[PDB]
Amino acid sequence: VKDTYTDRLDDWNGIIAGNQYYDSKNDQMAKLNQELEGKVADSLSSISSQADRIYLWEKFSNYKTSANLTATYRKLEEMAKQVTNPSSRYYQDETVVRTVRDSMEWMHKHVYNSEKSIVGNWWDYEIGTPRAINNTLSLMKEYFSDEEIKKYTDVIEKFVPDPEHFRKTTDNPFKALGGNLVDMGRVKVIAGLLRKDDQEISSTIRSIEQVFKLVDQGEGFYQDGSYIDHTNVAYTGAFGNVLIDGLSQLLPVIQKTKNPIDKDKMQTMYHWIDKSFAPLLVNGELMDMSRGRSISRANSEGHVAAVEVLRGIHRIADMSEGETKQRLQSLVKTIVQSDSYYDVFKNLKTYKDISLMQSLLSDAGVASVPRTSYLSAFNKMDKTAMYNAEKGFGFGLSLFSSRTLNYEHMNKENKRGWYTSDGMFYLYNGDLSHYSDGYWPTVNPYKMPGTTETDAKRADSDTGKVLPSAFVGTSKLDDANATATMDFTNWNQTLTAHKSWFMLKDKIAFLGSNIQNTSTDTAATTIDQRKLESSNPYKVYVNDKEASLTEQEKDYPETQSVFLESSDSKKNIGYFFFKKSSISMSKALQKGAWKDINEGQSDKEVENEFLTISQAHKQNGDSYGYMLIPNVDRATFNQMIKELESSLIENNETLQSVYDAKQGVWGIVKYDDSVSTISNQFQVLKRGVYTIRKEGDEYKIAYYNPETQESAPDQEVFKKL
Ligand SMILES: CC(=O)N[C@@H]1[C@@H](O[C@@H]2O[C@H](C(=O)O)[C@@H](O[C@@H]3O[C@H](CO)[C@@H](O)[C@H](O[C@@H]4O[C@H](C(=O)O)[C@@H](O[C@@H]5O[C@H](CO)[C@@H](O)[C@H](O[C@@H]6O[C@H](C(=O)O)[C@H](O)[C@H](O)[C@H]6O)[C@H]5NC(C)=O)[C@H](O)[C@H]4O)[C@H]3NC(C)=O)[C@H](O)[C@H]2O)[C@H](O)[C@@H](CO)O[C@H]1O
Repeated sequence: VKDTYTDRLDDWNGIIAGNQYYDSKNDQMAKLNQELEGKVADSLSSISSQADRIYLWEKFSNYKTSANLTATYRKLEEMAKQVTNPSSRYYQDETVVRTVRDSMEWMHKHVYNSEKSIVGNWWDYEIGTPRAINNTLSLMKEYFSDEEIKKYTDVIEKFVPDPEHFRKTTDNPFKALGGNLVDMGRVKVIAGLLRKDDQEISSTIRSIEQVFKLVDQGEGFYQDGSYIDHTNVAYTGAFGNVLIDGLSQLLPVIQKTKNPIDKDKMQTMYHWIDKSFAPLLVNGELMDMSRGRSISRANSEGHVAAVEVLRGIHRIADMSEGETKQRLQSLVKTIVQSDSYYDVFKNLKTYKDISLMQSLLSDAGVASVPRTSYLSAFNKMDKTAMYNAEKGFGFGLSLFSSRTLNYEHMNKENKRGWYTSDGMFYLYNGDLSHYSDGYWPTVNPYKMPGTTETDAKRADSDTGKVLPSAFVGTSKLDDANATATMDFTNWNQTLTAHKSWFMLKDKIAFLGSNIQNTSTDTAATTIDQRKLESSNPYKVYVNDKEASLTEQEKDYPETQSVFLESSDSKKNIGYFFFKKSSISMSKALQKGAWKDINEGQSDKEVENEFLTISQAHKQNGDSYGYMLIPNVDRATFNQMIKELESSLIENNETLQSVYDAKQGVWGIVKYDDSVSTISNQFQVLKRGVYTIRKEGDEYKIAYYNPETQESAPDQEVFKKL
């Protein structure tokens, strides 16, 4: 017979497989089931047989590569899903049942058991493999005896005995937090259920509860929405995904155990969704600046990664109720519906998830209204996300400081993300596929957009660094206006620049001063490197005069503006140079392979066309200043830049400021404590970042000191003249 433990595992199966929700007449479900049918068949026809072999599958033979461990167990899990799916051609198949039971025994005797030691990555020994095993056993529990289950999970207890720590069999174990902490639950809570071990369950759950705390230091979610992981990396979009994705699968089960989690304790979850996740999603795309090294993975481009968060959010809404359930549903609905590029079902991998998404999209009772404008200053992870609902464009500012790592290159992934945080900017417009379709393996890693750098060669073997300066941060006035700055110094301290950004509702001014180079390499700022669509060509205008770009760089001296004109106004990009400047442009096909940036990816060649614009800085004390104006047609652009003829208030080594006359808003960055009189109306007195709005004879002030990470009383930083 059985019990409440199996009852929980039954619940878990419906969440992880959802065989009980399958419907052959359901288009989406049938498609996933067909995908699983093909996998099992491939696995079944390639599995080695006769006289105990040296590998189950030739592709994952080398048992010294921990990867081959969980990839092998995942193949049995797939078999477990189909074998328990009444609509599968493998339903209760004697061969498939024996193959799983045999493969478990073989692997246990020769590759993964209690007498072994972590060989390769610990993750596979404590997370990857134990999960695949728990799932396989949970699904086929009616084919395995309890003795066999215990026997097969003992090794999991060996490698992961402590619900609070990972790598417990090593010399350098670590306290499980965030995503890892959630993975700890999918490992020990399930194993606990399978082993009918209450202690394991309660302790692991008690341990999981730690995930609900907001932090003000270290890894985790901060009150400002930032999410830090791997000590000091902005990671909402990769580890955050795993956290929400995994937690949402677990909660329903945990909540039905002897130790359910208090409602109040789970409160923060909605804080993550609203403050941390939502702002990073633009037209179904999860901003790459928050995905760490995941960006180097071919099967995880922006829209795909976003579904990871969305399915988690949807699962949460589903266990919620009333308003909370309602608004979360609308949130998922509208995001999914705004995505005209990626089919959300391509990354919904269980029948329950597919089913939930179908009823949501078809339920007219659930409002799907375009999201309104917002600007999130994630100062605790040095990132800034901006979105204009009226004009429909998104903007992401990627930086780092003494508090954060610039880029993550680990496990051979993201070998060339060197400059992706050196003041790199992201523009999300009509082209929802911009940062997809092989953008990453084809983008020139030496000219990330918005970054100022020398052309020195870089080594793939390099790893991240924190920034010398702490003067990096964003002062947000409201949902449409904010100012940011970065006291920049390049990787080898040969170049510096005071880089500042002024987000003014429907445009962003880029200012750079104090540019210095002590090296022999050339210094230049990449104004942009935009990925083109062969289907939607741009007509390039320089100073409102058609220009023909070539692979070979062309120089445009005395350039006052550049305009990228598409047939779709929502894909237009204009650049107004406050002062006539010398720039270079070129359009060229850029080839590459994912393997180039991620050892474990395919070496198949990829290619994309890119339009590159940059400004060389040949002298010390150089600078740049331009306004980025997207989503307006040519005639409107040409008109807008005439009005903007005097928006630049200043741009030197101590003061940088842009003024929006239409809005009555000022963006200001001060590098010293001198008294700065602005537009003869007011005086700003402290080193820091400001965003001020004049409303009549009144002034709205948004002041931020990025070093101390504090604001300050109005009279300390601002003086009305
Ligand atoms: C050098 C060193 O050791 N430094 C240490 C540092 O160690 C590093 O730690 C991290 C870390 O995780 O913290 C390690 O990072 C991870 O490495 C693995 C291995 O390469 C990556 O794969 C992983 O990226 C994630 O990988 C998953 C995976 O492939 O398993 C992705 O998985 C999918 O996620 C789904 C969401 O729930 C899940 O459902 C799915 O499984 C199926 O689910 C079904 C269902 O329920 O829906 C179903 O039914 C099924 O039965 C079930 O199989 C799961 N599987 C698949 C195949 O897709 C995940 O989406 C992806 O993001 C990577 N993590 C990240 C975030 O990138 C790193 O390798 C270690 O070296 C320590 O962490 C650090 C401590 O602070 O100290 C350093 O010194």
